[PDB]
Amino acid sequence: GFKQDIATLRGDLRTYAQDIFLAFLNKYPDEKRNFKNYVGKSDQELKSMAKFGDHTEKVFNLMMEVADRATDCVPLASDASTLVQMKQHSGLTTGNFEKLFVALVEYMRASGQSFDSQSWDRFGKNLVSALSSAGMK
Ligand code: HEM
Ligand SMILES: Cc1ccc(O)cc1
Repeated sequence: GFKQDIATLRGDLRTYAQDIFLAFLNKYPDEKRNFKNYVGKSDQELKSMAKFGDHTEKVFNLMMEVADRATDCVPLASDASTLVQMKQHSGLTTGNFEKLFVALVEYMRASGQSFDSQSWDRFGKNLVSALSSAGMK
């Protein structure tokens, strides 16, 4: 289930992180409004950009930590407040996070692997509820 999915994603995190984030940017092209350096670049070109690989993996690194600390797919309030208060997130609303978790769950449901797609769906909704509670618009 959810806990095994964290271990599976962590066992190949750079490539899962990049392919899920590319799924998100391709599904929601207007979301490049917060990613000006990613515009006018194919999937392969983005993969060759040092900060694309590094930033994307660091994001999924912390995402996996937030999931690991969660209970029944409900993140800690402290993790939610970190995500609201990060200066890198100053621009964001909960909608940005919903769209990311929509792309993550579609990625898992298209995988041949037995991802607990439903647990990840609840996690993204629970995370959006916690982000809202912690003061994200
Ligand atoms: C659970 C979800 C998320 C986690 C755990 C997370 C975590 C992080 C982390 C660790 C960084 C620092 C990266 C670095 O400096 O190497 C970061 C930066 C950033 N995050 Fe998030 N993030 C999440 C969701 C989002 C979403 C949905 C958006 C926008 C749609 C977003 C936009 C950004 C931006 C714009 C930066 C800074 C620019 C960049 O690193 O390219 N984040 N985030
Ligand atoms: C979600 C994300 C991915 C990459 C990045 O550079 C910033 C944010």
